[PDB]
Amino acid sequence: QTLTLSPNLIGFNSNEGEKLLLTSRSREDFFPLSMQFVTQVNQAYSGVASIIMVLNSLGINAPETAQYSPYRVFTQDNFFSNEKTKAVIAPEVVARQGMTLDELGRLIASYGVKVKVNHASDTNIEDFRKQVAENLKQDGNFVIVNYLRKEIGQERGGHISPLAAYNEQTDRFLIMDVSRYKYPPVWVKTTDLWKAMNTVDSVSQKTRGFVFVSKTQ
Amino acid sequence: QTLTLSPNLIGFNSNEGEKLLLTSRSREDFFPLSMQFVTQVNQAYSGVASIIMVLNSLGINAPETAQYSPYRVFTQDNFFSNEKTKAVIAPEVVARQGMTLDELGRLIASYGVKVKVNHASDTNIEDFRKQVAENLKQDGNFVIVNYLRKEIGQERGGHISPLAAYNEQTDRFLIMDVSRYKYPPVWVKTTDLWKAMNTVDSVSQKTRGFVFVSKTQ
Ligand SMILES: N[C@@H](CCC(=O)N[C@@H](CS)C(=O)NCC(=O)O)C(=O)O
Ligand SMILES: N[C@@H](CCC(=O)N[C@@H](CS)C(=O)NCC(=O)O)C(=O)O
Ligand SMILES: [Ca+2]
Ligand SMILES: [Ca+2]
Ligand SMILES: [Ca+2]
Ligand SMILES: [Ca+2]
Repeated sequence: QTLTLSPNLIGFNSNEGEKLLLTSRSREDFFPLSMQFVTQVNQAYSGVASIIMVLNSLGINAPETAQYSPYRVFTQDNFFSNEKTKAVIAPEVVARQGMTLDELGRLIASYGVKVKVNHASDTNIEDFRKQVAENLKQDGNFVIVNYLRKEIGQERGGHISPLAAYNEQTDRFLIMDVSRYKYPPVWVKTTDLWKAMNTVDSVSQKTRGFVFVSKTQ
Repeated sequence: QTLTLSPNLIGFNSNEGEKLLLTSRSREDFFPLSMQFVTQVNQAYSGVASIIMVLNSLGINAPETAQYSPYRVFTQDNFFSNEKTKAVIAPEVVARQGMTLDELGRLIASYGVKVKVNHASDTNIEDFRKQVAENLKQDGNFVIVNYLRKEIGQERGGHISPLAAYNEQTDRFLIMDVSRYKYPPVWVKTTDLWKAMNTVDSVSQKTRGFVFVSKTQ
């Protein structure tokens, strides 16, 4: 039960979508993110799924729980075991209204990793293409985006999901969509994704945007 | 945050493992499996995680539950919502002792899908390489392997995980290891994987092996 993609998007679930990855020259992040790819456990945890993909990909030290002990890994359930994390915003609130861009950043920063929040309002499409594309060539850092689905031709509201690769020939980014029951990963034209982050989240009264994540040293 | 690999195995989490994928001509399965890649929810559910990766990739009509409704998708928690699945072996039993190859086959078949169970004792490495390598070239069917982790230099017992791709130059198979907190995906020599399948499961007193899955056309 997958939803159908608007003509403007190229699904990863297609030959075209696979070739956009095999031809892309900015994709170093796809392999680790794919290894950690996860379904948001409820329809408002897209930010939590996205964070744990990134933190697990960065290999930073993970929570110690009964679940997988002795093994340690970020999961959507144990992400909030960090008291500074709940302090930002409680899990039962995220389970209702999700998380804003600034909150996403603080929730990542609660685990001591380096974050840079970019509101669409404080930048422009060129430095986003330039900077994001650069990140996608490098290990040890990642990109998460927060965007209004409606503006790239999907249903519907604000979403969060990491990016895995950029296709230089088509000017499209690959979104590793954590709503896996709903949409496959899609290749979205920078034009559409920009429009999509350049939207005001009523919750924050601030624009959506994108966040760079890396380790502090 | 995983265990270190034995030298005989090339992790997907390396340059070597990444290009073993890019230079394989038997990999059509990797893309849809990668999109469904999950962590087994407890340390005995590797069979259940493997099945749902395959059923979700096959676009088998999925359970209808509250969790993701209106969207329909296989999860480890809703796989046993089908009464004939539970009849094969109860979730509470799988959660303790996992599943044998034979039970793996019957659990898949309980969803009306076409399954061919191959115990190692009734075939041989050469027809395993040939038939799996060709399944990895075709859409609409998938391969799950059951194997003793020791025989490939991993810790430790019988495991289950789907196969994504076969790299002809090296004669290695990519295991999409659902124990994601413990090991990354690994490229394992065909000979090594045969050794591991050709072992007797004390639970079944039968050899381990591999399973082909497809839609009932
Ligand atoms: N207020 C943020 C919320 C971002 C967010 O967390 N969205 C959640 C729902 S509140 C999600 O998981 N959505 C899945 C989807 O859009 O399909 C926004 O509008 O951008
Ligand atoms: N009895 C089967 C069990 C296969 C199985 O279900 N393994 C479970 C444990 S009982 C598992 O999830 N193992 C994870 C791992 O070995 O990494 C065998 O030995 O092959
Ligand atoms: Ca790398
Ligand atoms: Ca990067
Ligand atoms: Ca295909
Ligand atoms: Ca196949």
